[PDB]
Amino acid sequence: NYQPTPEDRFTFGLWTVGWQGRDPFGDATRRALDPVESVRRLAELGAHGVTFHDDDLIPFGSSDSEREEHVKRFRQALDDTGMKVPMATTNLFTHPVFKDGGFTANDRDVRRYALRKTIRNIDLAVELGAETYVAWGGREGAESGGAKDVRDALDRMKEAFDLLGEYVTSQGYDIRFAIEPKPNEPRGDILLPTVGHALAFIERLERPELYGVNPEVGHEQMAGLNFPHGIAQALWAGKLFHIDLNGQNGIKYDQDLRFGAGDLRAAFWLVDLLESAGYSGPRHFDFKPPRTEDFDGVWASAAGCMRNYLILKERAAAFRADPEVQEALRASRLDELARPTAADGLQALLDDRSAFEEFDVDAAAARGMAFERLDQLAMDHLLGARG
Amino acid sequence: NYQPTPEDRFTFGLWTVGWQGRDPFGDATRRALDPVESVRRLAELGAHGVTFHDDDLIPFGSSDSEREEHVKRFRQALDDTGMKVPMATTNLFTHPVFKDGGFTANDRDVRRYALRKTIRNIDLAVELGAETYVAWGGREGAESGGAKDVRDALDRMKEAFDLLGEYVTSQGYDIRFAIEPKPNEPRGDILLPTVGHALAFIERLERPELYGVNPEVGHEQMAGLNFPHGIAQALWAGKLFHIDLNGQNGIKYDQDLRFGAGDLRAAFWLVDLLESAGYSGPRHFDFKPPRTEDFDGVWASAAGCMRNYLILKERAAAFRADPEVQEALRASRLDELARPTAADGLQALLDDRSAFEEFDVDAAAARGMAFERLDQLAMDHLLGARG
Amino acid sequence: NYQPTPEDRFTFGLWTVGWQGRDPFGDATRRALDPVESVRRLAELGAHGVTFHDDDLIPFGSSDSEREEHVKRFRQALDDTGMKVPMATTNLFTHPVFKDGGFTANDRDVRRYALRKTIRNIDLAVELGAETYVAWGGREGAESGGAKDVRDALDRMKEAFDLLGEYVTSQGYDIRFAIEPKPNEPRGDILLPTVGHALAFIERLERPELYGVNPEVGHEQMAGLNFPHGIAQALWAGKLFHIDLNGQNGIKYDQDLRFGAGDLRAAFWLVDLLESAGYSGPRHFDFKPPRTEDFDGVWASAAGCMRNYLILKERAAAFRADPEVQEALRASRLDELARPTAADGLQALLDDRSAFEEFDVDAAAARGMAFERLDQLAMDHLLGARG
Amino acid sequence: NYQPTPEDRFTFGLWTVGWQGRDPFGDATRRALDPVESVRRLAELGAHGVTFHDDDLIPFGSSDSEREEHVKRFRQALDDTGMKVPMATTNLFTHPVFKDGGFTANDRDVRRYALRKTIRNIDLAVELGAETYVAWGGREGAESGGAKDVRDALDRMKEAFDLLGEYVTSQGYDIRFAIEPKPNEPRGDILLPTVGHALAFIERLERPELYGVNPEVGHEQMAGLNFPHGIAQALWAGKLFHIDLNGQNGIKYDQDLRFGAGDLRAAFWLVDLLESAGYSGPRHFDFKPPRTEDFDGVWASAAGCMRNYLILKERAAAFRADPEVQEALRASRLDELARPTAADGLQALLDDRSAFEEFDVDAAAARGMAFERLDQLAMDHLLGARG
Ligand SMILES: [Ca+2]
Ligand SMILES: [Ca+2]
Ligand SMILES: [Ca+2]
Ligand SMILES: [Ca+2]
Ligand SMILES: [Ca+2]
Ligand SMILES: [Ca+2]
Ligand SMILES: [Ca+2]
Ligand SMILES: [Ca+2]
Ligand SMILES: [Ca+2]
Ligand SMILES: [Ca+2]
Ligand SMILES: [Ca+2]
Ligand SMILES: [Ca+2]
Ligand SMILES: [Cl-]
Ligand SMILES: [Cl-]
Ligand SMILES: [Cl-]
Ligand SMILES: [Cl-]
Ligand SMILES: [Cl-]
Ligand SMILES: [Cl-]
Ligand SMILES: [Cl-]
Ligand SMILES: [Cl-]
Ligand SMILES: [Cl-]
Ligand SMILES: [Cl-]
Ligand SMILES: [Cl-]
Ligand SMILES: [Cl-]
Ligand SMILES: [Cl-]
Ligand SMILES: [Cl-]
Ligand SMILES: [Cl-]
Ligand SMILES: [Cl-]
Ligand SMILES: [Cl-]
Ligand SMILES: [Cl-]
Ligand SMILES: [Cl-]
Ligand SMILES: [Cl-]
Ligand SMILES: [Cl-]
Ligand SMILES: [Cl-]
Ligand SMILES: [Cl-]
Ligand SMILES: [Cl-]
Ligand SMILES: [Cl-]
Ligand SMILES: [Cl-]
Ligand SMILES: [Cl-]
Ligand SMILES: [Cl-]
Ligand SMILES: [Cl-]
Ligand SMILES: [Cl-]
Ligand SMILES: [Cl-]
Ligand SMILES: [Cl-]
Ligand SMILES: [Cl-]
Ligand SMILES: [Cl-]
Ligand SMILES: [Cl-]
Ligand SMILES: [Cl-]
Ligand SMILES: [Cl-]
Ligand SMILES: [Cl-]
Ligand SMILES: [Cl-]
Ligand SMILES: [Cl-]
Ligand SMILES: [Cl-]
Ligand SMILES: [Cl-]
Ligand SMILES: [Cl-]
Ligand SMILES: [Cl-]
Ligand SMILES: [Cl-]
Ligand SMILES: [Cl-]
Ligand SMILES: [Cl-]
Ligand SMILES: [Cl-]
Ligand SMILES: [Mn+2]
Ligand SMILES: [Mn+2]
Ligand SMILES: [Mn+2]
Ligand SMILES: [Mn+2]
Ligand SMILES: [Mn+2]
Ligand SMILES: [Mn+2]
Ligand SMILES: [Mn+2]
Ligand SMILES: [Mn+2]
Repeated sequence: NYQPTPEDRFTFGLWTVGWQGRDPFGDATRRALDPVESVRRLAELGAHGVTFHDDDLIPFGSSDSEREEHVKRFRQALDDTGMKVPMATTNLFTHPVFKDGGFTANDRDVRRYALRKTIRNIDLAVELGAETYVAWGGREGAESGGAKDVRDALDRMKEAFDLLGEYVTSQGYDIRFAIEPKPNEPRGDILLPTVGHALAFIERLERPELYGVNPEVGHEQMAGLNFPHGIAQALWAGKLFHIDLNGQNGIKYDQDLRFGAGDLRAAFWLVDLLESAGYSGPRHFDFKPPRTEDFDGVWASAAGCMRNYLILKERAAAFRADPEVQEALRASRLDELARPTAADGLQALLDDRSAFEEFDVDAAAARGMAFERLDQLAMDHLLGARG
Repeated sequence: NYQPTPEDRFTFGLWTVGWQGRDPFGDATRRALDPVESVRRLAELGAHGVTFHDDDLIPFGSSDSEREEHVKRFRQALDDTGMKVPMATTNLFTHPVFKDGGFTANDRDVRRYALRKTIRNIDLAVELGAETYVAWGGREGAESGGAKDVRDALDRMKEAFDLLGEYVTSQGYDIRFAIEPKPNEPRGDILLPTVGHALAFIERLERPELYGVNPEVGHEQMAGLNFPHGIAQALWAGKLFHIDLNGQNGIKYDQDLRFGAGDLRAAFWLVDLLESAGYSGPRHFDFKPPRTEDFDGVWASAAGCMRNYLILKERAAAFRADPEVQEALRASRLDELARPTAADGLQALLDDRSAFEEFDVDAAAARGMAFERLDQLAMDHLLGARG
Repeated sequence: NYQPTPEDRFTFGLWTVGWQGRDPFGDATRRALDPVESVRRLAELGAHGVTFHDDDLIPFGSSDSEREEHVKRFRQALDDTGMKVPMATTNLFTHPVFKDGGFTANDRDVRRYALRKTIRNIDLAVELGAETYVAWGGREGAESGGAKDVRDALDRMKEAFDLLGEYVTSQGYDIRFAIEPKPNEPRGDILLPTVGHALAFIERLERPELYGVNPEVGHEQMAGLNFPHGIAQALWAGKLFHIDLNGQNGIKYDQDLRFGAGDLRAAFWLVDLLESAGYSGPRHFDFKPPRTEDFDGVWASAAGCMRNYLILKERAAAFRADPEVQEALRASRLDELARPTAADGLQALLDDRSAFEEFDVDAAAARGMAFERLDQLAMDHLLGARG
Repeated sequence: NYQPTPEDRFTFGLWTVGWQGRDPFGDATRRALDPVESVRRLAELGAHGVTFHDDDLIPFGSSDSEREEHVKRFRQALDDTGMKVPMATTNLFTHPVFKDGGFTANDRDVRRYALRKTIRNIDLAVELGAETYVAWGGREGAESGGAKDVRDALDRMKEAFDLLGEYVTSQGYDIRFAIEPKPNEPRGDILLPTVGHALAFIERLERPELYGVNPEVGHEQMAGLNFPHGIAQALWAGKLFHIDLNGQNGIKYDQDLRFGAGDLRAAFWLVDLLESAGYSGPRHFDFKPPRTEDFDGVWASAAGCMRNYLILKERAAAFRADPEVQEALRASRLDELARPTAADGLQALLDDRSAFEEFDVDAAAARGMAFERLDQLAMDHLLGARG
């Protein structure tokens, strides 16, 4: 009955189930949650662990004594439940000081503060056992063209990530970074707007091996992109260090629906890919229970995230294992796609008259791809309609 | 009066002014143009040169004798006019054989044919003096999830680009490649959908120095992305080898409006950036005179491409040179954005109490960015409304 | 096994399965189909009937003798198979004469021709038994602001529809009109871009009772709108005279995927609504088998349209019939939504202190809507995962 | 120098310049403004007046004594400055009680409360001299399909608007209603998502003459629609009772940029249309000074709204008055578009062989529309580049 257990590696941000329901036009609809209660309730639902922004776990401006008490209580809840903390991150977007960015703020003093705030929380993340440190630069960008010279901003962004890499290397930490793209919101345009832009940026860092991406379903979908395709490119690059799962209904404000909502067929193809590729990282949900809901609805929404993942996992596995689907994949030449174009080499290709001079383009053109039959087998599997 | 001359490096594809006006629901509205007439008419408008797909210049399936005559006539028109050919490309999308791709077709024989067709035209491009060879893989992608394993497809795409790099190196050619992203159309989703994805992909090629991007205004805008931002990242990476200029009104079918149409403020910020950065490549238009137009409207539309570039160049230069704008840029701390965050180094940053322990976050937060005043100065400059 | 029969009222345009695969960048991939063969093959798949544009059935420019032979052969195929023709329409978009519109062309002579062409085909539609006459004004609109005064264009559009209403009334025909909205493509913006705009326009016609809408799934989705919501408003207005079913993956070019592809949850909620409302019209597919496919894939794609409708019908019916869902609907106050706000009347409402002075807004605010539990029951039903 | 005066009828919501800068991921960046200070500062900039939600002027939950003092101070500021209040509206979206809607909340008691809250503020609006009462039902809609039966919701929405019409008629008030569409945000989909849907809905109300639309630039643009086209349809229907002016960069979250920002050419064509049509209502700005700004930037942003309107007004007037543009409009047959298609009547059209039998479709098709020359004249006028 699609019941999650910790072995499924499902994780949730404190800020997800703890979202009080403030949106772009309305006040909170739910009380704040104590992180300890979220840990306990998520454990009861079969979660593996939780994640946090610094400021979710320790109220901004806490004294050292307050900070230690907040961490102590949280660690007791983790120990009580067996929950893990595989990932943490920094809040460089809520406080008004970050209104023009953290690492790419025009104000140099703000950039320095952003780095210090991040470094403090990296230490805590390591203490709590996190393997991955996410950076979502939600305030990095602009509403107008003159406000942000993007080459200068990318110089500053590279400088910041390089310094963080220097820091973790200097401390002997094993933690790695995962940069999270988003195309817009809260800035009119955000820097590193997609998986591609973040992958490209990482290749200019001094120690690129320390950085990957943390793609979020809804974020790539806010640019109308195909999330499974972007995940495939991240996997191809060896850079899928973490992932955020949720739902999004098209190009509009960031909805953060529970996973499986939004584009359900995209959710199916995503799970198919993660499972086929043997992705071994957390299945992390960055979602918002809608502000229509009370706390019972919060936990229902969270449970539904995990349930939908497990249903889609079953259906994708059944699809790939079905001999009729395997025959259809051959009919559509997916096997040929996985074979080298010219393992014979360039000169052999140039000398091969079957590749040009004597290639029957019309016969090749006439061969149907049989993709519709393949896709209706996929639909039948997804819907449990084989027959 | 914003009159273009060849020194402005404006170029046009044969397929642009030669577009007969077939769209997704209608037949041609204009006769085919002889490339020779397009060269002559573009030269008369002040163009610098022209570009071509193989199949624009030599009808598909031409005999060797026909091919030589087509090239001979074209070269006579170039010589007659002083027009150059700075870029050429391959048509790997029109012929039905490419219905599932060229370099990433599931059928291996089609992939081999795509490479042979490309190599043949690289030789011709070099003969005609082209410095850049564009590849727009418009058929690389999918309408459905099972049809295309994207990791396998990227393996094939890398194999193809690596072989082309091997080929140009083997012939001692100086030509470089420019990969053109597009998010969708004609495929439901296209591989390397944005500037970021193409930049990232290039970093996995064997000889990455031989490849850059050929971004198109409308294509990034079809993903709702900020084209000037993407161009800034391409410049930051040193990969803006070529550019396609046109207009697009938002997220919808690829309109290919004349440059300046569509998002006019984005056109202003693009020209500002290209000129500020000293981009030295062709200002190439990949546009379609709308099918409402007759041939007089074709040449009016082409002229308007160049006129709009020159108006925006004047206004951007005036903006940047205006002492009041320079003061506003300082007021908004664009100067600070261009200064290193921590040239003092990591340890100095960690030891700097002004960066954290004694940082007055509220005072920093209270400092307005003054971006609206800056942007209204930009608006006033664009519209010729200073005062 | 979700097998369609004619009693299901599934219909297809000749132009759908007959699409030769010309798209915005490529040549045909399939031969033209004889309408007679399409009728026979669709009947074999369990279709109820077919629809046509004038020019699909009778080649443009046919002599009277040719026209009679084309119609005679078609009527023999209908008689041979038991297929019906519930709807027909006019092609006012392919021929270059319609490059600026039919009914709202700037050229008056073109507007008059568009009306004559339409009237000729209304007569034929009636002859063949059609109850509904669709008008999709794909060329009505503009790429630029000065080209089309939209108030004048709406005057001309109203004049045209009024004349068609006068014509059918004058002939005693029972046929009604269904106006099909689309937001863009092939024009940069199309007039009457959504279901709302078409409904509003109908209310200004002289005989509004003769006109409804023909909404298409993909078209409303090209504006990022919720298709089930638009269908509900059309039903609410009593104007759902016909519908086009297909799939669309977001805001981009008009894909015309087979029904069930694209937004699958939107397809589920659409079928739920059509069945709940007792929509009695044709379940018509306006789709394109992708140009990757050969003719076997054409018929597979067509079959899949009908199969997906029948699967979703089963799952929606199961959802609505499930006592646990009925309890959840009460928990979410869907029953209360269907009860009048103030059947007691305005004065009673003003005098009701429980509605304001003594309304406990905080207690009301605290009541969760329980929408996530309801939606996960819907997801479970769709996926066949109850348990 | 494009200086606004009250005669220009520029108005601003209290909530616009008073926006404290809370967005979907961040805390306030500016202190709350006293409405009295906003009235004074807007008057100094040349504004004509201000608008308000009930809860902007009187803090939610105010005692009668507090309410009277808030109104008294506001009326003194209006009297001190000569500012008017042409429009008011209700906040049916901020308070958590409205989390599932006001007029279409599933909870009947909430619907009744929404009406009482609205009626109370209609009385105040009339007291303060407002001619128009706006309703933006930002919470009316859904995130999931089962949560909202849209036919039932439209029944409730009609009931609510009918009761408000009954109320204003019963009091002898001259005020009229303006319904504001928005496609999404804060709900996943909002009911009456576009100008078309709102126009259509109004035609089912008991007293349709009392209701028009209040279209907002950014809202129609969030559906990728052409705002000038939608305004033309509203004008055509005689329903443009009020308008909200601002900017939006494409399909994404509601940006509420200052007017002129976003789609600048759409702003030009909008002003051209409002001025050509003789729209006589307020030029109201519903905008947000970006949260990057301090209060000096708030007033700069507000000033820029009015400045951009006045620049575009000048350029549109110059365009329409230019004899070369008038010649181009004739060349493009805009004059013919404004002439009846068939004032001769249906029978004359049927009998006119020049309309069909003897219509030279090829000669008509060959006639270019000359739209590109016309549009480049428009561009030249907008940019002050004639020559
Ligand atoms: Ca409860
Ligand atoms: Ca292999
Ligand atoms: Ca072979
Ligand atoms: Ca002409
Ligand atoms: Ca510097
Ligand atoms: Ca210092
Ligand atoms: Ca076959
Ligand atoms: Ca009832
Ligand atoms: Ca009661
Ligand atoms: Ca200041
Ligand atoms: Ca007239
Ligand atoms: Ca005449
Ligand atoms: Cl898992
Ligand atoms: Cl709050
Ligand atoms: Cl609360
Ligand atoms: Cl509580
Ligand atoms: Cl310093
Ligand atoms: Cl980069
Ligand atoms: Cl790396
Ligand atoms: Cl990986
Ligand atoms: Cl959903
Ligand atoms: Cl999909
Ligand atoms: Cl709830
Ligand atoms: Cl709640
Ligand atoms: Cl130039
Ligand atoms: Cl053609
Ligand atoms: Cl022709
Ligand atoms: Cl001709
Ligand atoms: Cl072989
Ligand atoms: Cl990559
Ligand atoms: Cl490189
Ligand atoms: Cl470069
Ligand atoms: Cl434009
Ligand atoms: Cl811009
Ligand atoms: Cl023309
Ligand atoms: Cl033409
Ligand atoms: Cl049915
Ligand atoms: Cl063809
Ligand atoms: Cl063929
Ligand atoms: Cl064949
Ligand atoms: Cl006449
Ligand atoms: Cl209307
Ligand atoms: Cl009616
Ligand atoms: Cl109906
Ligand atoms: Cl799909
Ligand atoms: Cl849905
Ligand atoms: Cl096939
Ligand atoms: Cl084929
Ligand atoms: Cl005005
Ligand atoms: Cl706040
Ligand atoms: Cl503050
Ligand atoms: Cl202050
Ligand atoms: Cl009651
Ligand atoms: Cl309606
Ligand atoms: Cl009315
Ligand atoms: Cl009006
Ligand atoms: Cl802007
Ligand atoms: Cl425009
Ligand atoms: Cl400021
Ligand atoms: Cl501020
Ligand atoms: Mn998100
Ligand atoms: Mn995230
Ligand atoms: Mn293009
Ligand atoms: Mn291009
Ligand atoms: Mn369509
Ligand atoms: Mn259709
Ligand atoms: Mn807005
Ligand atoms: Mn508004």
